[PDB]
Amino acid sequence: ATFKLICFPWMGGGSTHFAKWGQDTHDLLEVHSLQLVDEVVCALQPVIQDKPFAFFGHSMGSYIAFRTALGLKENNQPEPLHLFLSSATPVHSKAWHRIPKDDELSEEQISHYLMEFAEAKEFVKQCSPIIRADLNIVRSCTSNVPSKAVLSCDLTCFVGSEDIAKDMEAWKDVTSGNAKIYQLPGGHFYLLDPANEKLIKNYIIKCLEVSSISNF
Ligand SMILES: [Cl-]
Repeated sequence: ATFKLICFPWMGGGSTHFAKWGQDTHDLLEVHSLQLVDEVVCALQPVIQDKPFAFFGHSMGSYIAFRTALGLKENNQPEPLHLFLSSATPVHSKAWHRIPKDDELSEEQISHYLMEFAEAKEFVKQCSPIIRADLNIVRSCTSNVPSKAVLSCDLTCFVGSEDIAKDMEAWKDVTSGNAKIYQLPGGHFYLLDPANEKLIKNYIIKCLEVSSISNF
């Protein structure tokens, strides 16, 4: 396989949906499965080798991929060849709102995150601890982020037309590279649509191939 895509899942999907392999031999896809960044950086070493790589993330995974990239540059490692972010409101924007502390959230407020279906009320109690921990990750990946472009890799934002994520156009500030945004038909999970998935996939492959052209 030429490239290696490192995918970061959303809250709920057990890293399954991003089991996108066989295309036919372009991407070796490896998925996350939930200073935590340090634990990821040295864990991507044995699989990155010296081959080129890219990051894709959805909602929660967008913040995680971003900080993982941001944390690779800090260790003087090479950044991802491309950073693909999906359905996430950037930390520095007019629409962003800070995630409250754990001890300031009620189970009811935790239950509203789980919806991102409302029928499930009793189940929320058993999913409560997973959710609160996931929010802890996101609360950290959105805390103390620089106000200066640290990254330099190219960046594409994907977002649904009926999405709850907003103002992704502002993600361009986190890097000095080229920033593109595509608005696709769907909600917060547009990317499940086999049409949108095909669009995203093909766009990822084209991106990495063009960025891999010799510097002549
Ligand atoms: Cl999420």
